[PDB]
Amino acid sequence: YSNEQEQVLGQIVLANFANNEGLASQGDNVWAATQASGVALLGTAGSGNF
Amino acid sequence: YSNEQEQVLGQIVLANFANNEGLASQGDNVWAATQASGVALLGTAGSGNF
Repeated sequence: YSNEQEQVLGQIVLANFANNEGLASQGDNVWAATQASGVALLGTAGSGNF
Repeated sequence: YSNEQEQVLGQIVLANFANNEGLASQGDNVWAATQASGVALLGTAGSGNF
């Protein structure tokens, strides 16, 4: 900002699957979860597996 | 003045920053204090760090 400060406006989540190789492609450059893919398992980009 | 007298009319202040090379240039022969430069620290031209 113009008072020489900084403010967060949110952060970006990522997601990791228990298995790749099984996501269904959905037109544009996007995939969708399927059976034999795994549920979402969201997280942040700092630590963990991301 | 006309009657062989002297009169003060002001005094020029100087500024001295905690760090140079953070000052962003602003067009003319002119800088602008911002983050990674510091607060102004006004002073006089007599002595001190000036």
